[PDB]
Amino acid sequence: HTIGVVTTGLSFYGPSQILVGIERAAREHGYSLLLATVHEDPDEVEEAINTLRERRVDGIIIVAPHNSEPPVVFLSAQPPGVPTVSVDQYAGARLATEHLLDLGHRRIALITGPQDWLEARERLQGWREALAEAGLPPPAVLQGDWSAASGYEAARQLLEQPDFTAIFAANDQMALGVLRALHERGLRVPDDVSVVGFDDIPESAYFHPPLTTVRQDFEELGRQAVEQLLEMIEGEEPPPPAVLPPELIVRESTAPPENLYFQ
Amino acid sequence: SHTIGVVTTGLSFYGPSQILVGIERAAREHGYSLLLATVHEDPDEVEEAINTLRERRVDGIIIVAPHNSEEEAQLAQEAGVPPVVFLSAQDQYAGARLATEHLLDLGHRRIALITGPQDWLEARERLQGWREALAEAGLPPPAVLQGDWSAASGYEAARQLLEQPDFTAIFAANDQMALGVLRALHERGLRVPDDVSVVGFDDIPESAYFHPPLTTVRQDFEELGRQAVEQLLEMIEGEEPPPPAVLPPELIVRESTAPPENL
Repeated sequence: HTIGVVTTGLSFYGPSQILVGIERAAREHGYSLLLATVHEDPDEVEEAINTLRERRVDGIIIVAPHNSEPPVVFLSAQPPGVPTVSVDQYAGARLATEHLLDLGHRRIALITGPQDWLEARERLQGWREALAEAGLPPPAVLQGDWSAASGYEAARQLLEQPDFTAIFAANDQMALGVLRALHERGLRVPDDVSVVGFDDIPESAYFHPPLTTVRQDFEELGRQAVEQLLEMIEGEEPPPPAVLPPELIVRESTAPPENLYFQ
Repeated sequence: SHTIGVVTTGLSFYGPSQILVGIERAAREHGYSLLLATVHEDPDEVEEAINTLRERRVDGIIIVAPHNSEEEAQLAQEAGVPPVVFLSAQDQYAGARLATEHLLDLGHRRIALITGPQDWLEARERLQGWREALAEAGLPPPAVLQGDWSAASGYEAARQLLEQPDFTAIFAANDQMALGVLRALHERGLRVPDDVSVVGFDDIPESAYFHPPLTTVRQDFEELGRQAVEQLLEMIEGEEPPPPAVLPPELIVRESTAPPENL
């Protein structure tokens, strides 16, 4: 029949790749997708679940962030009573900051998304604590809204006091903006400044230069959400809260801060 | 009931995503929910996408271009159960014509075209539009290759075109493909716009943060979606649609085009 999917705006490409993964596994089981989008209001998520239930939906998947206060499967970390399938956002942000630390970077600036995002502090903690174990004082942290515009605006703000050799952006779109700012001011990536992103949206392998980023397996995430929801539909206990490991994809946007041999 | 079905290209592609944003907003504001019928690789899926929306007793079907020009989309509109509204931007491709006139007025004579999948009638009609426009201007036929709207196919099509590097301008049917075009050229050591001019289509928010910033055709995708909902609702409830406020297509000139280096 139909699966209802609650998501943010389609301008966020990570979540958009989750919709592609949901659709592929749902189509494989004869299920259509019923789309409902929300915008920051926490009661919009609850109201969306109502409307989908009014429309005789067999199951609901919540891609949008919502701290939880037909069967339902959330795609973020919720209480253990709520069925979840999520990606370790803390681990992802550690692998990225530790990768930059391993290459010799010490001043790694962080550009996060909105801080109301439940796991945006889980990204901040992975970055801050990685610099903790390395015994380093925290560099600049700036705010974006998952858009390339804010990534560009955050990077030119960091460029006002250029005391950084790497930028970790909380998603690929913001990272694209970061690259734009650095290429405009004539700084080379990765020779002058390394950039690391989050999500592995298909476009990030074709940025200039190909972006090193933390891959959330959106396709597997959408697959596991449909599989858990389908078992609950056909009568089964909710499978345990599942957490997917993020992978760091190293491409061309990252290098040691200076040349290791010829300085 | 209280559900609108949409035959659409996949959410992986950001042109059709922007259109779906307007559809979902306008349908929710009128009490309807968006049910998805995604066409992936072949226009033969348009018939099956219509019957899948009919199987869920949807009140009305929106068929987004280029799927509306397919024969089984005309038949469903003639059947009228459930009512069917086409979404398209109606010479015939004024947006593309702006790209053509932009490249010609710069002096470009040898154009390379990276189109969408040629299986659709609109894609072949768009290709003929370029051919007729180039012939009327006294230009040789363009070099033509087929993408699949993804940045990968944009990158791969450009590399095959570069095996015959006689062109000075490339038009990419969407901005994602143009992103792969830029990377392929920068790998081959070609400068944009100095060696090769690149133009895209759809004004995706990331366009201004490509390297170089990408000249592109902006179409009012969101309003086109709202207008499709208000027209389908005239067929369902008899509700009078508001006055049409769709802005015409607009070429967004940036930094990706320049006169040909030849002369």
